[PDB]
Amino acid sequence: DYVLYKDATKPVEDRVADLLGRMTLAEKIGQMTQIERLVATPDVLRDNFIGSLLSGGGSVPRKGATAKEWQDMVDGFQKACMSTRLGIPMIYGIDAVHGQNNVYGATIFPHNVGLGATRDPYLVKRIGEATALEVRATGIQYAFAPCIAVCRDPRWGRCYESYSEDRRIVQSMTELIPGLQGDVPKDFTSGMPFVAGKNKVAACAKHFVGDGGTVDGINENNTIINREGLMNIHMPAYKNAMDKGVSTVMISYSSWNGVKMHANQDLVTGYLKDTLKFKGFVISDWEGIDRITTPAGSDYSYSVKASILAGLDMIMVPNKYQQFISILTGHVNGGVIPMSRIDDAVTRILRVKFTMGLFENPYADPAMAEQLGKQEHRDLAREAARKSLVLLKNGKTSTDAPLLPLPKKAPKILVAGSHADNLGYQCGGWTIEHQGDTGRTTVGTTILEAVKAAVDPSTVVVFAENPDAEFVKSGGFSYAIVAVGEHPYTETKGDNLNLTIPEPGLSTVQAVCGGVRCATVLISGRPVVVQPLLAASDALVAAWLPGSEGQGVTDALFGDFGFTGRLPRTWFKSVDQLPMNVGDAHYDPLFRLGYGLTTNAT
Ligand SMILES: OC[C@H]1O[C@@H](S[C@H]2[C@H](O)[C@@H](O)[C@H](O)O[C@@H]2CO)[C@H](O)[C@@H](O)[C@@H]1O
Ligand SMILES: *[C@@H]1O[C@H](CO)[C@@H](O)[C@H](O)[C@H]1NC(C)=O
Ligand SMILES: *[C@@H]1O[C@H](CO)[C@@H](O)[C@H](O)[C@H]1NC(C)=O
Repeated sequence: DYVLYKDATKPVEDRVADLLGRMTLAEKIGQMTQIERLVATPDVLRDNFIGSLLSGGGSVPRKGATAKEWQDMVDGFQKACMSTRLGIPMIYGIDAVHGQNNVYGATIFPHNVGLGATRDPYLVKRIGEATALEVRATGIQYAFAPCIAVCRDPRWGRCYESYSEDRRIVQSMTELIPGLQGDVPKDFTSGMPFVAGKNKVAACAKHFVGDGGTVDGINENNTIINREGLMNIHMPAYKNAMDKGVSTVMISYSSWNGVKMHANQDLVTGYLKDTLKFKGFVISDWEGIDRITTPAGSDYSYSVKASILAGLDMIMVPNKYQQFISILTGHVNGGVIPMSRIDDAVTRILRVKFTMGLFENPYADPAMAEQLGKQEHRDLAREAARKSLVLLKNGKTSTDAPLLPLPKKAPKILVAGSHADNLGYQCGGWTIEHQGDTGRTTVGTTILEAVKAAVDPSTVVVFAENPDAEFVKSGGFSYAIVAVGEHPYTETKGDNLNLTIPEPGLSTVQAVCGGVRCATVLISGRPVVVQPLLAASDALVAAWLPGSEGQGVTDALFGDFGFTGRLPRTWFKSVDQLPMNVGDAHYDPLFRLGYGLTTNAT
């Protein structure tokens, strides 16, 4: 009664081949199918031999669910998968892209653009490590990260998900990979997948390739660039990812010179698989195959053909699984897609699952639940937040006393602005909901809360969200901290051609700073029109989207640590200059890439 694929002491490739040779076509196509938890049930999983589940943004068992609730849900689905004839465990994926960010009480780290500002790849490794633990806390084994897009135009709604417009910084930050997955062995062959075991997660280098190079930063659009520029800007960090054993790669919705990435055999099979020697699995984006056609979904039969022939291995359906499986079965049955292509896809998927230990530990560890939101991880997020901050101005004239660092002891201070006491705004997109949200959406510390935690007990702190000029002038304030910026956004909703922050933002800054010396904290996912904010402000800090730990902001305001962040993108003078990147011929920045003022700790 011995079955070699079930023997944990056997080599991964032997186990993969042993299982593959036993599988029916239905079982094989099943492995290639990923479905939303929203459409999953025990019978669906079992009857269609489903390979994977995901949560999209905001796809949660309920609002406020505990780590245990998540474990029980994942285990519930796994039990059904394990009960099939062959007992192949599913892999469960989620967007844990700045912590385990769909989950209430999870540590929320700074978004990627802020992390680029740190120039600290080891910090990003440690964030990978902590994120893996908080993902495993919820029973999930797979994170759709890192986004290694090189955003070349801040008008893109996902520019905050890119570490930098400079591929060299993005390359350096692929250290997230061995954080999430564990360090690869001494001997390791570049392109093989790796996950250390049950305390780590499979990672996903996304979105292949040129997602950050689209025309006018239009999300999912066309990236017009010759092969030399594709390979010089958008590709390099994928080779770093191969070298670190990234387990999966997700394909972009975007096109390269008119060709849909989800139909690009030359790049997916010819380049990623056959040239970079990637041996993990390739996954679609969410209805990415549907969007090959215009309109999307208008020829699903072609979507399946073109994508699977291009070399994709697993399809993030995520809803219409019966139609996907029916169509792909018909294609194989009619010889339109050869069995060799199906077998390659399934070999890859199994290779990842076996390598990562999923056949040995298919179920959640309840002892891991307490990892969620752990104070050690929050302390790391607080460090990352502080290191991400870029000091742009610290005095209106070169002769003024520097405003920062501010004194913790003062009779009375003002904290103001739409973003001073709003946890959701300081986290941005991909936090609790897909688009992010407003207000107190999870566990954390706002800027107001952090100021109150920081200051001397004799310092009276007044909050006013949008005070008028008289209020400020009459208040007897020593100084003000005023926080304003962008609202949360994700993907296409963030595409923005004007890059001006919503009012009241500027008007509040002008009222506050007109009455008392002020430090302006600008929360944004990218550079935004800033000359008016600068003109009003004594000091101005680009804080990006710093996450749940607002104390990282006050650690630098009040001088516990000096400012060290440096712009990881160009700051433009006007959006009519765009695209404008470091190294261009017409480079006329307000602040060049690398710019950042410093302070010393007090
Ligand atoms: O979340 C999986 C995958 O999503 C796409 S965008 C995705 C949202 O989570 C989904 O819930 C919503 O209804 O559709 C959108 C796309 O329209 C994303 O590109 C990728 O990074 C992410 O891993
Ligand atoms: C780019 O966006 C335009 C709308 O501006 C749309 O008509 C076109 O289909 C898009 N192109 C691609 C390749 O996605
Ligand atoms: C700028 O564009 C955004 C997002 O596309 C829009 O919501 C906002 O109203 C615009 N701002 C201005 C000044 O037109």
